[PDB]
Amino acid sequence: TIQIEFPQHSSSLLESLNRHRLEGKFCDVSLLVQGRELRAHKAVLAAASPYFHDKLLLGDAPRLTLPSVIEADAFEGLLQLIYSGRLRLPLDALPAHLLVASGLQMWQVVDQCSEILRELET
Amino acid sequence: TIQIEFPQHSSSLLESLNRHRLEGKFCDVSLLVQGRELRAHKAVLAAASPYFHDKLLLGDAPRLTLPSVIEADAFEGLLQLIYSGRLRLPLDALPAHLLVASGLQMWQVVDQCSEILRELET
Amino acid sequence: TIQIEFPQHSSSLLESLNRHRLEGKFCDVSLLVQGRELRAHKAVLAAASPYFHDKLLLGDAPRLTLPSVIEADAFEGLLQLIYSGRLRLPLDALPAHLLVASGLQMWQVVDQCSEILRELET
Amino acid sequence: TIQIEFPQHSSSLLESLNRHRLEGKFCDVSLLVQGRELRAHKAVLAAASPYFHDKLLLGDAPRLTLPSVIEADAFEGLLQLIYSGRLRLPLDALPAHLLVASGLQMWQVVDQCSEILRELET
Amino acid sequence: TIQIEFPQHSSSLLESLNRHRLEGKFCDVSLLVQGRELRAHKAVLAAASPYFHDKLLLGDAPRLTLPSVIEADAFEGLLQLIYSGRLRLPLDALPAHLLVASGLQMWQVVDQCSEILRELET
Amino acid sequence: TIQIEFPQHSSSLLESLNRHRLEGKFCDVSLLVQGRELRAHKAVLAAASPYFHDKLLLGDAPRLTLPSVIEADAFEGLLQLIYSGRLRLPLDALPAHLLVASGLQMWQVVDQCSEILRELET
Amino acid sequence: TIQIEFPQHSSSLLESLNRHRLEGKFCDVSLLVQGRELRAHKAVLAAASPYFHDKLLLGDAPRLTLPSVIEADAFEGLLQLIYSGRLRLPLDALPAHLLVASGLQMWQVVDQCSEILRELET
Amino acid sequence: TIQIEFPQHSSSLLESLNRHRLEGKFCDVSLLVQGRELRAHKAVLAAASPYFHDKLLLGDAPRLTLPSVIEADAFEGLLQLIYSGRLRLPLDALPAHLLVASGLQMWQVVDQCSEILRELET
Amino acid sequence: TIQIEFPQHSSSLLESLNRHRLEGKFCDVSLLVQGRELRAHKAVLAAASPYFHDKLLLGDAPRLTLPSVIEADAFEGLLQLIYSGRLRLPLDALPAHLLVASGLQMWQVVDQCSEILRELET
Amino acid sequence: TIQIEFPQHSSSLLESLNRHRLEGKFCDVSLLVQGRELRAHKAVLAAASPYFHDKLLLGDAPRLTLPSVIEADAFEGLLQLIYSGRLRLPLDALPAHLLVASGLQMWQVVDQCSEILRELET
Amino acid sequence: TIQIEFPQHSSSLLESLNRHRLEGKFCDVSLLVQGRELRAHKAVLAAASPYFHDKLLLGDAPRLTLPSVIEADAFEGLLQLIYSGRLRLPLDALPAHLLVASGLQMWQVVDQCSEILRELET
Amino acid sequence: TIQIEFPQHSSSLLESLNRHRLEGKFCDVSLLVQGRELRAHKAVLAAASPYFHDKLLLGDAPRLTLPSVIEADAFEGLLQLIYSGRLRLPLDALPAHLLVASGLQMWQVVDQCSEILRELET
Amino acid sequence: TIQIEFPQHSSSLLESLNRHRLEGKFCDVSLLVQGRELRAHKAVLAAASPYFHDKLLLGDAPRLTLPSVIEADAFEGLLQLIYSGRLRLPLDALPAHLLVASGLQMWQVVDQCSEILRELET
Amino acid sequence: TIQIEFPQHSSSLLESLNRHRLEGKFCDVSLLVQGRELRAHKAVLAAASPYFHDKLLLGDAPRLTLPSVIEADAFEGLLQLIYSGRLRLPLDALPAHLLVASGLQMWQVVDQCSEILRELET
Repeated sequence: TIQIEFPQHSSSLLESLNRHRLEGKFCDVSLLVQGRELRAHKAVLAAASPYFHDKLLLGDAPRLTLPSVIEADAFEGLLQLIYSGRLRLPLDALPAHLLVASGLQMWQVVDQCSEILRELET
Repeated sequence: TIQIEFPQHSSSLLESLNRHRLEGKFCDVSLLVQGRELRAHKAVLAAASPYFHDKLLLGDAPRLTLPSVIEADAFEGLLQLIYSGRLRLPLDALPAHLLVASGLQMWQVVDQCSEILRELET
Repeated sequence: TIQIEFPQHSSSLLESLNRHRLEGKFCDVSLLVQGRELRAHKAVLAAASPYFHDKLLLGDAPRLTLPSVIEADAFEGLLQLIYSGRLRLPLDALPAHLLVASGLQMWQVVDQCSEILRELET
Repeated sequence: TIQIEFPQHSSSLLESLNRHRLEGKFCDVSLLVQGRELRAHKAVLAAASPYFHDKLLLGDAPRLTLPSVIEADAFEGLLQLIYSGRLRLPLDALPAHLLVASGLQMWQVVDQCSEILRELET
Repeated sequence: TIQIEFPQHSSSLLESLNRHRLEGKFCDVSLLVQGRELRAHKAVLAAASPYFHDKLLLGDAPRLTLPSVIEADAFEGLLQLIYSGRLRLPLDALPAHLLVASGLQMWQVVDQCSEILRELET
Repeated sequence: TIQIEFPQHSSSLLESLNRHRLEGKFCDVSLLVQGRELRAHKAVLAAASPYFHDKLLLGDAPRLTLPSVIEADAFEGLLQLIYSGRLRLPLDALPAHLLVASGLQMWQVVDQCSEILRELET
Repeated sequence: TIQIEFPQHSSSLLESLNRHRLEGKFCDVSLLVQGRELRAHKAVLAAASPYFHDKLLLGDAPRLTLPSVIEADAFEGLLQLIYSGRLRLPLDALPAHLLVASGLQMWQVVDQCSEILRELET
Repeated sequence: TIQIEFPQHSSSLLESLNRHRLEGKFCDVSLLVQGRELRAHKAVLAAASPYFHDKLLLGDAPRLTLPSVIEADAFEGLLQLIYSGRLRLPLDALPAHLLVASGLQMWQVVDQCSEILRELET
Repeated sequence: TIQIEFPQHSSSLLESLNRHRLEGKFCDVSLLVQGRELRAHKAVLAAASPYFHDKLLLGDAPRLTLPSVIEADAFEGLLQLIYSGRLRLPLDALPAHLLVASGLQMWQVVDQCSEILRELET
Repeated sequence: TIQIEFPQHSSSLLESLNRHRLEGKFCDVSLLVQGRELRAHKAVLAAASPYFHDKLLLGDAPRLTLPSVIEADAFEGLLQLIYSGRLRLPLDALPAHLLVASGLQMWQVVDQCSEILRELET
Repeated sequence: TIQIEFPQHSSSLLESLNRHRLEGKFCDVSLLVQGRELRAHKAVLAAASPYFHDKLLLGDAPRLTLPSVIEADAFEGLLQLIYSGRLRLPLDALPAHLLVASGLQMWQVVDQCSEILRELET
Repeated sequence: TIQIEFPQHSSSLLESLNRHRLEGKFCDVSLLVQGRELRAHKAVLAAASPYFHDKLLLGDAPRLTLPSVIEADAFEGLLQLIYSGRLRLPLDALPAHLLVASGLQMWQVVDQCSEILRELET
Repeated sequence: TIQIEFPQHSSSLLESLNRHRLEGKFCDVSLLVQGRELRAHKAVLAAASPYFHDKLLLGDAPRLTLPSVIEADAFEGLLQLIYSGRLRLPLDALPAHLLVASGLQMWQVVDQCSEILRELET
Repeated sequence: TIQIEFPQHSSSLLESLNRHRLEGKFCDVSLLVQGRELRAHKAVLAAASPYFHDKLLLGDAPRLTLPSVIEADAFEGLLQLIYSGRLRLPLDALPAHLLVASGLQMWQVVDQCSEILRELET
C-alpha cells in the first residue's frame, strides 16, 4: 500500500481558485456590500465561513446582500484572505476588518488579530 | 372595532422571562463558556440572535459549548443585555464585549459600541 | 458605563415569533380546541397565560386538549392577541372571548373588556 | 503591515469539503460511472481537474455520465484522493487508477505513479 | 431516386490529407512537444479528439505547447495513428502511448490498450 | 502486434463535421451562389473537390462567389452529397445537377449520372 | 496622340495559331484522350480554359492523360471551337460535347448550349 | 448545325495574356535589349511577328539578346502593341518605333506609320 | 612557314561575281519584286542576308516572290550594295531602302543608315 | 550623295562562308580526291578558280571526281587557302601543293611559291 | 567482211600537220607568249589541251595572249611535244616546263614528269 | 636525257575527234553530197586527203558541194574511215566506195580495195 | 553580123595535137609511170583534167612522177583517149583504166565506164 | 572492145581553154600587136596556126612582136575566133580580118571569107 502527499497541492489549488474568481470564472453568487457587487463561488464560502455556511444551507439565492454595517473594503480584504491565506491592511483598518471577521465566525483569525492588538497596546 | 395597545406589555413580559431564566425555571439549554455554565431558554436565544437561531435550527442540543475564544464575562454581560436590553461594564472591557457581540450578529449593538469606542478615541 | 435601549426590539421580536408560529417553526405544543388543532410554543404560552404556566409546570405534554366548553373562535382570537397584541372580533362575540380570557387569567384584558361591555350597556 | 499564515487551514478546509461530499450536503452534480451514482460539487472538481474544468465550462449539466471505460471503483478512489490528497490501493489496481488519473490530467500524480511503477520494475 | 456510396472515399480522403500534412500543406497549427515542433490541421484534430476540440473552442492559437509530461515519441506515434488509423510501437512504450491517449480522451483506444496490456501480463 | 480498424469511424467523423457545418460551427468559408450565402469548411471542400481544391490553393478568400450559371438548388444538392454521400432530387432536375457536378470535377458521380440518364432514355 | 486598331488582328493571329496546330508546329504538350494522342500548345490551352490554366500552373508535364470519361471526338470538336470560335456538330452529339465543355469550364458556351437544347425542346 | 460567335472572346483572351505577361506567369522567354531584361511568351511573339517565328524556328534559346541598335523603350511599346493592338508614344519617338517595327516585319503597322508620318509632314 | 596575303583578293572576287550576275551567268535564283524579275545567286544572298540564309534552309525554290510591300528600286539598290559594298541613292529614298534593309537583317548597314538619318535630323 | 565602305566586310563574309563549309552548310558540290570526298559550294569554286569556273559552266554535276594524281592533302591546303587566303604546310610538301595550284590556275600563288623556292635555292 | 588498219596512218598525219605548222601553213590561231608570237591550228589545240579547248569553245579569237607567267621557251618546247609526242630539254628547265603543262592540263605528261623528278631526287 | 612516247595517244585523239564531230562540236565545214548536208572539220579533211588539201588552198568556203556523181553513202563510209581508220560496207558497194576513194586520192586505200577485189575475182 | 561554125575544127586540131605529141613536138613535160617515160604537153593535160590543172598550178616541174599504183599501159590508154576522144582496150583492162580515169577526175568517162561494167555484170 | 565518143568534149575543152586564157592562167607567151599586149599559150597558137607553129618551133621567145601592119583589133578578133570558133565583126572590117587570117595561113577561113565577100559583091 502506498500513501502520496503533495504539500503544495492545496496552495496551488487556492491560487488557481482565486485567479478564476478574479477572472469571474464559474462564480455562482453575487455579493452586494454597500453597493459593491462581488462575484464568488458558494461552496468555497460555505466551507470557509460558518456564517456563509449556514447562509447557503438555508437560502439558495444567486445574490446575497450583506448587512449595511459590513464595510465593502473590509469585506474585500477578508475575501482576499479567504482566497489566499494572506491579509495586508493599514493599521487603522484593523478594527473594522476584525469586526467583520468576527461576524464571519473565523475564530482562529479573530484569536490572532486580538493577540496582535494586545501586543500593540503593550 | 376596538383597538387596545399595551406599551409596557412587552417590557413586562421580557422582565417575567428574565426572572424565570434567573431562577432556572423552564430553561432548556445550557451554555458552556470557558468552563462556566449558564442556563437559558432556546426560544428566546434563537429569536434574539440570528447566530443562535440558525445554530438551533441546525442542532437541537440541550448543551452548547461556545468557542474557547468567547470570554465568559463578556458573554454573560451580553446575555443579561439580551434578556434586559441593558449593558453595564467597565470602559476597558468595551472591546471584548464588542468582539462577542459581532460574533452574535447584533449589528445595532455593534454599531453603537463602535461609535462609542470612536468617541472615546477622540 | 453605557446604556443602550432599543424600544422596538421587543415588538420586532414578537412579530418574528408570531411569523414562526404560523410558519410552524420550533412549535413544541399542539392545542386541541373542539377538535381543531392549533400549533404554538410552550414557553410563550406559559409566559403569557398563568393558567398555561401552571399547566406546563405540572404537565409536560406535547398536546393539550382544552375543555369542550371553550369555543374555538374565542381561542384563536386570544391566541392572535397573545402572539400579536391585537384582537379583532365582532361585537356579539365579545362575551365568549371574555369568558375564555378569564380562563386564561388575563385580568388586564378581562378588565378592559368588561369596561367596554359596560360602556356598551351605558 | 502584518502577515498571518495558517498552514493547517487548507487541510481543514479540504477535510470539511470531503465530509460534505460524504454527507451529500451542497452537492450539485451527479456522476454516473458504470451504473454507480456519485454526488459531488462542480466547483471543487473544476478547480482540481483541468478535464473537469473544461467539461463543466462547456456543459452545465447536473448529471454527467462518464465514458464506460472509466471504472467506478477507480473513479471513487481517485475522488477520495481529490478530497484527501491521499491514495491507498492494491498494487494490481495501480494501472487502472493510473489510467483514470491520466484521463483526469493529474500530471504530478501521473509522474509520481510512473516513478513508483518504475521502482517496482527495478 | 438514387443513392451512391463510396466505401473507400473516406480512406482515400484521410490518406491524401495525411500526405498533405507530411507535405506540410495547409497545416494551420504548430504543436510544441518537449521542444519538437509538429504541424497539423486544426479541423481534423478538433473533430477527432474532444480534448483538442475543447482546447480550440477555448483558444485559437496558431501554436499550442503541450504539457512537458507528454513524451514526444508517444505523441508522434499517436499523431500517426490519428492521421492513419494505425499505430506501430515497441512493446515497452505501450504504457506511455496509452498515457498520452488518455490525456487526449481516446477512450476506445485506451480500452483496447488496457486489454492488450492485461493479456500480456498473463 | 495489434491491428485496429473502425469501419464506421471515418463516416462518424464526417457526420460530426457535417453537423458542425449545419449549425454553423467552425465554418471558415462563405460561398455565394446566385446571391445565396452558404457556410462551409475550407479543408473539407478542398479535400473533396479538386476544382475547389485548386481554387482554395490559389486564393485564400473567406468568401468565394461562384459563377451565376451555377444553380443554387443544384449546388445545395451537391453540397449535401459532398457532406453525406447521398443525393435526393426530382427527375427533371437531373441535368442541372449533372452540369454542376462536371464543374466540381466529381467524375464518379458524373459517370453514374450519365449512365442513369442513358437508362432513362431507354 | 494616335490610336491604331486592327479588328481582324486577333482573328488572323488565331488563324496562324491553328495553322501551326494542323502542321504540328511549336506544340509543347501532348494530350491522351481515349488512346488518341493530340498535340497542342500549353499557353493557349491555359489562357483559354481555366481548368487547363490551373492544371498547367500545377503540373508542367509534356504529356497529360485526360479522364477516360472524356470522349475523344467531343474533345476534338471542342478543341476546334477553342481554336476557331466555331462549332459544327451533329444534333445527337450536342450533349457529349456540352458535357466536355463543362469539364473545360466554358461557361458562356455551356449557357448557349443549354439555351439551344431548350429551344429544340420547345 | 449551329454556329456561335463571341466577338469579344479574342480581345478578352489577349487581355488575359498581356496581364499574365505583366505578372510573369507562364512566360517562357527572356529578351535582353540594351542590357534591359524583359520576360515574354514565345508563342505569342512568334505568332505576331514573322521575325519572331523565324528566330524561334532557328534557335530554341530561353533567352534572346537583340541587337544593341534596338532601343529598349520602343521595344516595350511594340510589345504592348503586340499584346494589345494599341500603341501610344511621343511624337518625336515615332521614327525609332517605326524602325523597330520594320525589324519585326509588321507590314500593316509599317504602312500605317508611314501614312501617319506623311500626314504629319503635310 | 610562309604567309601570303592578297588584300584585294576579296574585292576582285566580288567584282567578278557582280559582273557575272549582271551578265546573268551562273545565276540560280529569280527574285520577283512588284512584278520585276531580278536574277541573282542564292549563295551570295544567303551569305549576305540572314533572312536569305533562313529562307533557303527552309525552301529551295528557283524563284522567290517577295512581299508586295518591298519596293523593286530599293531592293535593286540594296543588291548593288550587297555586290559592291557601296550604296548611292537619293536622300528621299533612304527610308524605303532602310525599310528593305531591315527585312534583310543587315544590321551594320541599318546602324549606319540610322546614324546618317539622325545626323540629317540634327 | 553618300558612299559607304566596309574594309572588313569581305573578310567577315569569307569567314562566314568557310565556317558554313566546315559546317557542311549549303555545299552544293562534292569533290572526290584520291578517294576522299570533300563538300564545297559551286559558286565559290567557280569564282575562285578559272578551271572550276569553266568546269561548272560546262558541267553542272553535284559530284566531280578529279584525276587521282591530285593529292588529297595538297587539295585540302589549297581549299583552306581559297576559303581563308592562308596556307600553312611543311617545306617538303611545297612542290606538290605548287603543282595543284597550277592546275587550278592560281597564278599569283604560283608566282609567289616559285619565288619562295628561288629564295630557298639562294 | 574486211577490216583495214593503218598503224602509221596517225603518225603520218601528225608529222604532216607538224610540218604544216612549221611552214606556217593553215595555222589559224596566233599565240602571244611573253612577246613571242607563235602560229598554230585551233582544231589540234582544242583536241589536245582542255584549257585551249574551253578557251575556244567560249572565245573564237584568232589571237590568244597567254598569261605573262607562261614562259615562251617552255611553251615552244611543249608545242613541239604537242606536235611530235617528244620533248628534249635541259634538266634545270624541268620544273618550268612541268608548270606550263599543268596549266594546259596535259595530265599524262605532267605526271610522267613528276615521276621523273621523283626519280632524280632519289 | 629521257624520251616519252604514248602509242595510243594518236588513236585516243582520233576517237575523241570523231566523237566531237558526231556531237557537231567545232565542226567548221559542211559537205553537200546529193542533197545530204554533213558537218565535219575542215582541218581533218584537208590533212587526210591531198585533194582536200588542194581544195582548201583554192577555196575557203564554209560549205562545199561535191559533184553529183559522188554517192552520199559511199562518202559516209569514207568519212567514217577517215575519222576511224575502219570501213564497214556491203560487198556490192565496194566499187562505188572505191570510186569515191579515187576521187579523194586515197591511193593506199585504193590499193587495198583493188587487192581485195582481185582476191574476190580469184 | 555573121556567124561561122566549124564542127570538125576541134577534131582536126586535136589530131594535130596528138600527132605533135607522137612526134615529141612542143612537149614540155615528162611523165614517169612505173619507170616508163612519156612526153606530153602541160597545157593539154591541165585543160583536160582538173586534177592536172591543180597539180600544175601547184608545181611547175618539167618532170612529174606519178604514184607507183598508176599503171603505165592504163595511163597511156587514157592519154591517147585524152588526145583522141576514143578508147579501145581489152575487156579485162576496163577496171584499171576506170581506176586511172577516176584518179584523173574524168566523171563523164567514169559514168560511162561504170555503166558499161554494170551492163557486163547484167 | 568498146569505143566511147564525147561530141561536146572538144567544145567544153575549148571553152575552158578560152576562159583560162582570159584569166591569164598558164599563159606562157605575150603577143605585142601595135602596142597592145595580149597573153596566150604558145601550144594553142602553134597547133592552130601554121604561122605560129613555125614562129615557135624556130623561136622559143616568151614575147612575140607581130609585124606593125597587123592591126591589134583584127588580131584580137581572130584570137577570139581561135579560142571560140566564132567571129563577130562589122561588115567594113571584113577585109582587114581576112588579111590577118592570110598571115596566119587559115585557108579554110580565107575561103569562107572570100565566099562571103563574093556573095556581098553579087
